[PDB]
Amino acid sequence: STGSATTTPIDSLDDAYITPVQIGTPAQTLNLDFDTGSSDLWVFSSETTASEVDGQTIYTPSKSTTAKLLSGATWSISYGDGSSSSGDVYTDTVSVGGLTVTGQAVESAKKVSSSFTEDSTIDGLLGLAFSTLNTVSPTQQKTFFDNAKASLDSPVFTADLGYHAPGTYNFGFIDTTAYTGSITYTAVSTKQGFWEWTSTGYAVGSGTFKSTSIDGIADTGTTLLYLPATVVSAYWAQVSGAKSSSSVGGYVFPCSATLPSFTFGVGSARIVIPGDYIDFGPISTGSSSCFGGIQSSAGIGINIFGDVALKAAFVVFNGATTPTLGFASK
Repeated sequence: STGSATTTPIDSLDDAYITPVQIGTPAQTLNLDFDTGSSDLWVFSSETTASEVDGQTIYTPSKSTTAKLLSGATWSISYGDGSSSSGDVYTDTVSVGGLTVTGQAVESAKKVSSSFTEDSTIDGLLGLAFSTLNTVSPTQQKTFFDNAKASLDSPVFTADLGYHAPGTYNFGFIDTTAYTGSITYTAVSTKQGFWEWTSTGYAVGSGTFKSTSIDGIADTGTTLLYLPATVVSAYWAQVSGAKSSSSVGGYVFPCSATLPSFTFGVGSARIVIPGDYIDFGPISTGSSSCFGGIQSSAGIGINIFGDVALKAAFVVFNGATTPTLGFASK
């Protein structure tokens, strides 16, 4: 089997992407944030504290003939941005782009933090990291991908995120029309539960390539590109007037600037992030100070190849016995 679903930016900045997901019988379609940096499929629901729902579409298990309470199971998760959610668990039928999993753990939110409430366009998350990170207790549950894997034509999914435009998540096949050149595959460590890999280096604009190992995670659930402070400093030094602002919480730059591209290495291959991808606009409405899309990972504890990086590529998440990551230009 295979699946193929369109993923759409939630706003004009590509802050995140939502993908429609069918849950239950009859189908209830929710727009979820596919997140290769976590491993819980959780949704706004009929159980979510009413004051914490503001425009989201909710899952109502009582209206699904295939929903079953997973008795005793609870979940609780906190993300790198400080947001969180928690609740109980149902199993139900879940379909993504024509691909169907029966008995999928659907984690029903009783509580969500303000960040989730304030984002009316995101009805929940669908985790695509390794199942070892799943927070369901006392019985850890599998991701949608893990559950689907054996049924897939090939044990892979691919992320093809658009710049200011829709893109695609495919499951079970590699669309050879969706990228240019060849796919370069690179080793993955699952030791922390992430799609963790080592970039071979970087370049700033038309500058010379610096060979240096950068350990990081491929994370579709993170907006920006977070890299070591040395790297990020070298990038923003090429932008006149750019500076790190503790009051804003990162590098800002004059909105009148032209941003240089940023290149990262995948083995001997190179992925180029156009400068426009690194522009996240005025820090506040009407400001002439603009927020940068490349930020320091210092104090995160890990480097994150988030959407800014990943949307410049066609990315293969290979869940074979020995997982790997593939990157192609597009």
